[PDB]
Amino acid sequence: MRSLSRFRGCLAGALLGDCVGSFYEAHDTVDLTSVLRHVQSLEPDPEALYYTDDTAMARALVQSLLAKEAFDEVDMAHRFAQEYKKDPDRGYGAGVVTVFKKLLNPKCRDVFEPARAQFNGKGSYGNGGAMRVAGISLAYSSVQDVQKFARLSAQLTHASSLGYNGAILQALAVHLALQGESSSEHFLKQLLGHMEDLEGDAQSVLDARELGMEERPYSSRLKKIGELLDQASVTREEVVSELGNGIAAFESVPTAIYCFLRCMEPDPEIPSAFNSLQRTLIYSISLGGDTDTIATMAGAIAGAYYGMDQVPESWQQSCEGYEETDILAQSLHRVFQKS
Ligand SMILES: [Cl-]
Ligand SMILES: [Cl-]
Ligand SMILES: [Mg+2]
Ligand SMILES: [Mg+2]
Repeated sequence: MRSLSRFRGCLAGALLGDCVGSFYEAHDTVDLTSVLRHVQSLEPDPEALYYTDDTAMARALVQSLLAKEAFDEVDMAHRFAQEYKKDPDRGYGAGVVTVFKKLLNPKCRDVFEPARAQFNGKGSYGNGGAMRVAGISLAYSSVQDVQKFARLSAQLTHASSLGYNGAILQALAVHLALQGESSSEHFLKQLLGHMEDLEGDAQSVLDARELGMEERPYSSRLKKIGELLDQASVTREEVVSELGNGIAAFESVPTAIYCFLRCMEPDPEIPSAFNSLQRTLIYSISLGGDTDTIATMAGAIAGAYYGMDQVPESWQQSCEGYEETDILAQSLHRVFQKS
């Protein structure tokens, strides 16, 4: 497949996981039969699913990139804040709303300060930075620029390293997925090398310690994903206890990556009619918790990896704004990748 199929697939896959996963957000347990019914209802017998904050912020990030043809912290912060002001009921978390209201003050002449000040100066470690980050890996082909701008774009709302590191992980995952076919072992080793480095910085260690976490939450979960991929059967309870299904970035980003790697292979519980990308989204949603956001992040990776040949027209056409999403993906490819 061509890179353009991957760009289009990446943003469609993210759009799908948000649209489809929104119905189940903050549900502790999800019935898999309910999820199969929900997705099957997208291919009925001869209204759109609305997207949430994940997509709204992913759109803004992409649009900022395209408008300035580069990362531009001021532009992007203003587009996040204005998108919120215009449509605040898309399902934003309460934490990030506080940052938007501050970014909205005309005295605000440092757009990183609201995020940096949050939680008594420790910053948010939620996955709102990672939920939106995929486009950075479509704008920036080098791994050094992916980590740099994933970090920066995250820090506009999520200043804890526990937050921005999740964003970097997610973007790296997307980056690597664009290189296409990989063993799950090679994909992880690559991610691991970057995170073990990043989690050694002082701020990373200090932020973990402060949370009492015996540290390297990302590296230790990447190591666990490999362990889980080698096990005959792994239950949802096991995934949830080991990796997580929560709003904290370290409880969702590794989990997203697991859903992507695990769903390369057939699942007896998911009908054989569904392809790898569809299985990925079904399975991620089926874990419960932060279903929209885990599924949007698994969807970005899967979409980049498998490309449009696995994005079902029936499902894509069910999502709000799919044609606009597709135009922005084409535009990213034209502007950043072509030359
Ligand atoms: Cl294409
Ligand atoms: Cl540091
Ligand atoms: Mg959402
Ligand atoms: Mg969510």
